[PDB]
Amino acid sequence: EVETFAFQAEIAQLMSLIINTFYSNKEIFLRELISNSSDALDKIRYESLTDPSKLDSGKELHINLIPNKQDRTLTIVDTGIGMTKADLINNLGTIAKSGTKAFMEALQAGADISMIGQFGVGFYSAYLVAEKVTVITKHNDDEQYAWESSAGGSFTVRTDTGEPMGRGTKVILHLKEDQTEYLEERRIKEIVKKHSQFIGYPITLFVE
Amino acid sequence: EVETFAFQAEIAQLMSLIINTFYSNKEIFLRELISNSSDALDKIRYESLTDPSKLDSGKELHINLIPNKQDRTLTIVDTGIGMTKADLINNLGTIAKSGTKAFMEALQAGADISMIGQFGVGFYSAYLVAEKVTVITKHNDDEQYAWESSAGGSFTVRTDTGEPMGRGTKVILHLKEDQTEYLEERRIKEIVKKHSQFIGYPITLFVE
Ligand SMILES: CC(=O)Nc1cc2nc(N)sc2cc1C
Ligand SMILES: CC(=O)Nc1cc2nc(N)sc2cc1C
Repeated sequence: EVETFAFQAEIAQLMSLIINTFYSNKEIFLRELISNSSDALDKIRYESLTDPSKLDSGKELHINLIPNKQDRTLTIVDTGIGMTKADLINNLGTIAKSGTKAFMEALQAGADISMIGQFGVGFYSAYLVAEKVTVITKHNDDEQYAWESSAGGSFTVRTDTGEPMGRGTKVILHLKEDQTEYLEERRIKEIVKKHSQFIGYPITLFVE
Repeated sequence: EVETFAFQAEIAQLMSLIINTFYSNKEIFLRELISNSSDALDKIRYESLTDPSKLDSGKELHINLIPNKQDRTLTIVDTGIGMTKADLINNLGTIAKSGTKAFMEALQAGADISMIGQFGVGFYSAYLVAEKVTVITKHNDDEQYAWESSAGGSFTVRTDTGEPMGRGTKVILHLKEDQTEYLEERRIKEIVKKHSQFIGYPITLFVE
C-alpha cells in the first residue's frame, strides 16, 4: 500500500538548506506554489486545444486556497494537468537535480532563496513554512496518488483512497507551529495581491 | 511547399499592440526569448530522465546568441525539445488566446509590457525589435520546419531545406532599422547580465 523512496542527494541537500537557513521572507512559498498551479493549468489548457476530451475530467480551470486552523493546514488546489505516479517519483515532475545544482551555483553568485522558482524547484519552498507536505494528484492517464514528506531524506507514495478529485493537484501544507500567520485571511490576501495579482486563472480564497 | 495561416484575432491584436505602443524598454525581448529556450531545454532534460534515447539527437543543452550585422539579424538558438508542425501552428506551443486575454486584462489593471512572459506569450515580444521573425525548429517526433511572420495578420509554415539542426529551435530576429543596438556585443552582454544572469544553461555570445 505505501512505498518509501529516498530523495536524491541534491534534493535532500536543497530541502535541508530550505529548512535550516535563516531567511525571514518565507511568504514567497505561496507565490511559487500558485505559479506551479498556473503552469499545470496552462498545460491542460494547451492539450485541450487539440483534444477537447482532455477536459472531460473537469472544464473549470481554477486555483483554490483553503486554510484550516483546526488542522493547521494551508491547501493549494488546482484543476491542472495533474501528475502521474512516475512524475511524482521524479521529484514531482521537476528537473530537480540539475535545477538544484543551478540554484546553488546561483546562490554562490549572489541570488537569494526567493529566486528558487527560476531553477524549476520552487515546490520545495513549501518547506520554509511546512513541517510536512502532502500532495494529492490525478492525471487523466493514471490513478489518484498521494505523495508525502516531512523531509528527512525520504518521501512516500500510495494510491489515494479519499475524495476523487477529477483532475489536478492538491498541496496540503502542515504548517510549522510558528507559521500560523499563513492561515489568516488578511495575510493570504496580502500575499496573493503582492505576488500573484496577475495570475490568469481565478484564485479563490476560502474562509473558515 | 508554403502554407499560409491567419493569426487568431486575439494574437493579431497582441502583435499589433506590441508593434504600435510606445514603450522604450524594448530589451526585455531577449530575456523572454532566453526564458522560452530555458523552458524548452528543461523539457527535453525532463524527458531524458526516463528515456535517455531522447538525447540521441544531441546531448549538449545550451543557448547560443548569434548577431550578424550584415544580415541585420540576431538569432537565439537552443537545443531544447523543439516544436512539431502542430505546436508551431498552435501559436508556437503557447496558450496564446487565453494568455493574451489575461495579458490585456492585466494591462487594464496596471501591468506594463515587460510582464508579457507571465501570460505565456513572451515570444511575441520579439516584435518590439524585429520587423520579421523566422523560427526554425526540430522536435524528435517530426521533421524540421520553418515558421515565419512579419506580423500583418499572417504566418507561414514550410518544411525547412537548410542546415539540419538535430534538435531544438532557432529564432531569427530580422531587426528594425532603428534597433541595431541589439547587434552590439556590449549591449547583448549587458542585457544577459542584467536579466538572465542565473539561467541554468550555458549562454554563448558569438562574435563577428
Ligand atoms: C504532466 C505534468 O506536467 N504534471 C505536473 C503537474 C503539476 N501540478 C502542480 N500543481 S505542480 C505539477 C508538476 C507537474 C510535473
Ligand atoms: C513540445 C514543446 O513544448 N515545444 C516547444 C519548444 C520551444 N522551444 C523554444 N525555444 S519556444 C518553444 C515552445 C514550445 C511549445
